[PDB]
Amino acid sequence: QYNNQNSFV
Ligand SMILES: C[As](C)(=O)[O-]
Ligand code: NA
Repeated sequence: QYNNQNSFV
């Protein structure tokens, strides 16, 4: 299973 959560703020 693959999860990549990115946040740029
Ligand atoms: C190798 As996969 C994208 O089925 O977790
Ligand atoms: Na997988």
